[PDB]
Amino acid sequence: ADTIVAVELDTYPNTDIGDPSYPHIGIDIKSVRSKKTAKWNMQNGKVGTAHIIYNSVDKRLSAVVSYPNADSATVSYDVDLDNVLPEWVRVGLSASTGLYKETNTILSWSFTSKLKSNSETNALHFMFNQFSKDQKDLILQGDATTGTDGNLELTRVSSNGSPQGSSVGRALFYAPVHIWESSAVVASFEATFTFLIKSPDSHPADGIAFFISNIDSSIPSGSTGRLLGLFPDAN
Amino acid sequence: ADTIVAVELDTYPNTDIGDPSYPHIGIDIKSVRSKKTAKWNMQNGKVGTAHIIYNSVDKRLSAVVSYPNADSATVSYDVDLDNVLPEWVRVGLSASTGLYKETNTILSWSFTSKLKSNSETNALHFMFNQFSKDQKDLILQGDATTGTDGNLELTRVSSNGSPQGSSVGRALFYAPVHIWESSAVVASFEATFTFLIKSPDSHPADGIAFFISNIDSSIPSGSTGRLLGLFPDAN
Amino acid sequence: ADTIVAVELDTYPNTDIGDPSYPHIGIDIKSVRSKKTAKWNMQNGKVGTAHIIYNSVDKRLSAVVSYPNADSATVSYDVDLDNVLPEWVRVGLSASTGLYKETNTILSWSFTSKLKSNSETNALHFMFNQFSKDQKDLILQGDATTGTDGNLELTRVSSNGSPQGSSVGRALFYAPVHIWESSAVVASFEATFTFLIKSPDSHPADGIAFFISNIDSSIPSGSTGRLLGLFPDAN
Amino acid sequence: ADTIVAVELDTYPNTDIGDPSYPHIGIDIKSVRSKKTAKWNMQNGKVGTAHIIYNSVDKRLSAVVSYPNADSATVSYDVDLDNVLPEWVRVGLSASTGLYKETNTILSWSFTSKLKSNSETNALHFMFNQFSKDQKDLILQGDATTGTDGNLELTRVSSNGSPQGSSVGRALFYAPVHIWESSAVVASFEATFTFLIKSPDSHPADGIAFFISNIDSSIPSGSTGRLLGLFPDAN
Ligand SMILES: [Ca+2]
Ligand SMILES: [Ca+2]
Ligand SMILES: [Ca+2]
Ligand SMILES: [Ca+2]
Ligand SMILES: [Mn+2]
Ligand SMILES: [Mn+2]
Ligand SMILES: [Mn+2]
Ligand SMILES: [Mn+2]
Repeated sequence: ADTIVAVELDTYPNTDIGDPSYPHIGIDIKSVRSKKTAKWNMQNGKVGTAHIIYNSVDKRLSAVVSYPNADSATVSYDVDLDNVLPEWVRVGLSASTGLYKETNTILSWSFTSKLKSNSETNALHFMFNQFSKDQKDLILQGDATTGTDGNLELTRVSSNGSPQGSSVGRALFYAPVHIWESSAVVASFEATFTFLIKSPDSHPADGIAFFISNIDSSIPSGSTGRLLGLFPDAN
Repeated sequence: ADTIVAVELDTYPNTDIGDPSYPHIGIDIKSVRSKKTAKWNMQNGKVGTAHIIYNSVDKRLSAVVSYPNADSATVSYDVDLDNVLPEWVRVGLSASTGLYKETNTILSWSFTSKLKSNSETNALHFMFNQFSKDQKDLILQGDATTGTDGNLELTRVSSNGSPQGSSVGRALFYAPVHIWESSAVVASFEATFTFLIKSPDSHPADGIAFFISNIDSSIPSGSTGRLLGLFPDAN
Repeated sequence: ADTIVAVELDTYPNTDIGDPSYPHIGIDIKSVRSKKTAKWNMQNGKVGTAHIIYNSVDKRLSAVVSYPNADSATVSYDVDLDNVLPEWVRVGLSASTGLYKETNTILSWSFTSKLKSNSETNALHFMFNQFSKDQKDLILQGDATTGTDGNLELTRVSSNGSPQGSSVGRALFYAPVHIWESSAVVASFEATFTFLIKSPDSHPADGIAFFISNIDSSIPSGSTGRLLGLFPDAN
Repeated sequence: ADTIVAVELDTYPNTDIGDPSYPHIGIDIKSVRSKKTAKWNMQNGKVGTAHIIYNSVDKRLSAVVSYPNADSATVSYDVDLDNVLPEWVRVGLSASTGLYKETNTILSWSFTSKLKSNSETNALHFMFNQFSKDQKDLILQGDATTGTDGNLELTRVSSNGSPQGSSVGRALFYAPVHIWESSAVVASFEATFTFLIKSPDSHPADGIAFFISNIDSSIPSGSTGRLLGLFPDAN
């Protein structure tokens, strides 16, 4: 199966797989059962921003999520990603719905990785502030589409703009990303994305994640709903 | 056949296909017969740097090449690249040898493209200061290799470091690049590369080019030597 | 007197100093009498974006201005800025009102300059997306203030948000900028700013400019109104 | 007195002020007595590179120093810089000599700071790869000079290139830097510098530091030698 490191914006509390009893941000290392969570005061129908940062010296994966006019939520976990992920990865966004539903709309996405050797810099940077119908530098999986209102819709939305249940979709950047190299003295990455989660319901589900995977990662069988398009089971 | 826009560092004067009688830098629009050239005081065995710049407002493709302690050469050509190239391209480096030969060593390569809409920025940036044996974000073609002394060797070099004749090789960045979009008010790109051209001979050949192509571009049949791995003939 | 190169967003047609009979974008080289203009379909009360680009190889100063959902305006002028400006400059935003008035609100401002030598890069980059009451890396002149609603108000606005007539203000980045150096083979810069020009009147005035000056530039005596805080007279 | 946070490359072991018995890298928070050190296998006459990173989420100041063909040294310290430094700072390089001496030559220096609000980015970036005789965007203090061989010489060097004892010099970037803002959800910075420490002696002294200070910081009285141009005493 795939190797997954993700930051989840988990909109629906599944208390039998260890979610707390509230919407939360979480760090997921090879399991949907977050190694660390924080309470997230999710706002239905508001555009929010998530930031993810890591470096190989500190070996600490950190995330912050906010909305305009509101306090942030943050979570951190000590993990050496060179012990979890392979040397070459792909980076992506995932989202799902289940019997409860929401839009999983991405308005922008940026990513920077840097490898500094002892010679000196290798870097990759992309920024999307709008998505075209045919966005050739993204690999879309499952129900993900680009170009509606210039956005990335990770899960299915109707003609009328209503979100659909039982949906899963992902978008990965086309180029592999180099996160370890034998002469690297510092490796770092940052990601940002802006999202709009809207639901007609009092109980939206299931969430959006930023993830890093093996380069050939695909949507696991039956990873709708609580598994966020990332994991085949709740182990 | 492929669509090619390139900047050539042409080490060998082929006067029957319009080269001037000296090493030169040139702008190549769909032909090895440069639309514009300038004299280049090429230095055998010295590391040099080339810079390429363009934007959609000015519609002028410009290049500068230099060595430390020496004067630069520069060439410019007015061309609307949205009339020559498709909306999605790949970017790359090419080099060849013929019956005359040289190393076509790349020590670093960087590229930045920006699309500014009326909404606002879409960007791609990569930087390579060293190349690994298995450089998964490059597409190598022909004789190109990575990882010898951490460099990109575009054409064949022997165990002893001697350049081989009748060689052609290219490297393209893995992700397609978006150089036109319908809401773009400004599109721009810049490229830089550092190169080491060495020959045991008084007459090195054939040269290195930075190029932009259709995304599915491949080395044309019989494009060794004067055709620089870019063109199928000298039309 | 100061040396000024500017891009003007000129909201009020002063036909006796050569303005065309409509709001316009213009390139100003040492004179309020633009060397080049283009028609600008200015939108009272809409946030717009201006982009300015130049490089020393092409020697062409270009600008684009747009609003969301609208066509752009663009202007270009061939000028070697190394023949007009000194080696060290400051960069800034200016605005004025006269007997006719408008807000001259800046919501964001970014600037990048690069000097590439034959050795290789020297760079400066700043980005402001919000302005604090005490913004220590800006030099405010005249009526300019920071921190109201997190914006830069270049000209006077009342408690109620009404723009005031006979006002002039500028903001310059604190650090001098190096735009020529003797070993530079390419020098370039880009600027972006987002602005909100609002007036209760059918005839707003006078405009906003992005400018480059001698480092010790100050507001000329009596440069309210048609002189945009840039020039002492209409020569 | 000034407020100082620094990363020291300490070439001379002063064991009575807590230095270990070897050249070392250290994190200095308001004291020359490092809060944390690591062994540094300093190489007389070799160009080396230092990297410094921090962010407000992790609150961990980390540094790495290396030379080509050698293993790195690294040091980290948990510190909330918003509790140590004011909201506006200057950033700089310092160096000293005493009765033992060395060159304190800077070949390049780069710095990036980012403030991400809940609205979204404020950024400053500079890069120097060469220094001119009159480098107007640096504040030079004490014996520091620019433009000899295009380098920054932090301490005195003779006509012949011999380093002088009893010397102290600093260079600060001209613009103040904003490292805390009330709406910032993430603040980060990175610095890089390349240095050449050369001595005719078996015992070079005293070292180079990257530092962050109050904006009006100056060289303390009698801060030659072991105090690195940073501190007035060894408290
Ligand atoms: Ca859940
Ligand atoms: Ca030729
Ligand atoms: Ca006017
Ligand atoms: Ca010491
Ligand atoms: Mn969860
Ligand atoms: Mn030619
Ligand atoms: Mn005008
Ligand atoms: Mn020490």
